[PDB]
Amino acid sequence: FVPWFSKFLGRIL
Repeated sequence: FVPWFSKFLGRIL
């Protein structure tokens, strides 16, 4: 799976 939505969010937080 590619959850890009959980890969960018760590940096956005």
